[PDB]
Amino acid sequence: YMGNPWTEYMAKYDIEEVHGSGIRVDLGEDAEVAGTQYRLPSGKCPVFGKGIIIENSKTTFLTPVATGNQYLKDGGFAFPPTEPLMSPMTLDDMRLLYKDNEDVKNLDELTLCSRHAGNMIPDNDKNSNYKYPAVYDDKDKKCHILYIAAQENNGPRYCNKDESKRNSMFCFRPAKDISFQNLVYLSKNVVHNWEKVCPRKNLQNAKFGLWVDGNCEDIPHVNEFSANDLFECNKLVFELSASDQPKQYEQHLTQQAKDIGAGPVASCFTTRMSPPQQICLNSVVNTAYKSHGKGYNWGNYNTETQKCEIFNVKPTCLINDKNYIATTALSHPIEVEAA
Repeated sequence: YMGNPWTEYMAKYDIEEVHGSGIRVDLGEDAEVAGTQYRLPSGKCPVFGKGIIIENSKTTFLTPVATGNQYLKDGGFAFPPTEPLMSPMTLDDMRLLYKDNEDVKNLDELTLCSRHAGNMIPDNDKNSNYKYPAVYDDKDKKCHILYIAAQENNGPRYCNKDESKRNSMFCFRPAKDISFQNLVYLSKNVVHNWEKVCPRKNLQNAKFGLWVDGNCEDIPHVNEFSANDLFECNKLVFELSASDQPKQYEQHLTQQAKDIGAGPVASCFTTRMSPPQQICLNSVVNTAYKSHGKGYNWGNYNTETQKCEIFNVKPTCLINDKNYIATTALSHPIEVEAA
C-alpha cells in the first residue's frame, strides 16, 4: 500500500491534531471581554465522562451557580435560570429553539449543545469571542451551559475546604468518576463530525503500537501502573493527560484566578445567532500554560495482569491481543467495542 495501512483508522488518536488542547484541564485559548483577557476551553473533541468534583460539598457541579443572596457553596457551576430560558435545555427544546436556523437545527446533539452554549455574548462587549463551555448529559438528553469555565482550583490561599465557610471560594477538580459517566464535557470548538474524527469507545482485544518497517511494534516506552479494571486505567490516563492548568501558584489572588480560568461577570447577554435578542439572568451571580494537546493521553490496559500502560507518543497502528483494551483520556471510561 506504499504507506501505513492503519492511517485512516488511527487519525482519531492523533490527539494533538484532532483535539489540540488540554484534556484533564482545557484552557487552550484566550478571549477578550471589554479589554480584559480570559482563558477558556478550546478542545475540538468531546471529553466523555468528565465532570468537576466540588470538594466537601453534596452539591453537584451541574447545579446552577449561586445567585441573589445564596451562599457560594450552595451552588454549582452551571448557568442559572435566564429570561428567556437557556439552560438547562433538553435536546428537543434546543431543536425547537433553533428550528429557523438552517445551519444549526439538525446538528448532532453534542455539537448542538456546544453551539447553544456558544450563543450568548456577555453584553459588556458585543464583539466578544468569549464562548461558554457546556456539559451534555447523555442519559437525560439535556444540555447544561457552564457559567464557570474554570476546572481546577486548590491551595488554602485560593479556596477554602471548610464546610462552615459557606461563602468562601470552593476547591474543585476535574475527574472521571462513575457519577459522571453519562456526561460529556464540551468546549466551544467541538467539531460537528466528532463522531468520525474523535475517540469515544475503548477498543477491545487491541493495543496501541507504532508502525515500523511494515509492522506494528510495541510502543517503545510505556509506564506500567496497577489498575484493577479498565475504568481505573481510564482514570489514571485522564489524570496524567494533557493539561492546561498551571503547575505552580501565583502569589496574587487575581493572577491565580485568571490562570485557572476565572471568567467575565455578566448578568445580561445578547445572541450570536439571529434573531438579535437580550437574555438576562433571573438573579445576578454571587460576587464571591497551554499543552496544545501534548501529554500522556493514551493507555494500553492489560486485563490479564491488571496493568495500565500509559504513554505520551501518538500511536500509529493496532496490535491484536486478546489481553488488551486500548483507551485514551478522551474516551468513555466504560464503553467498549471490538477492533
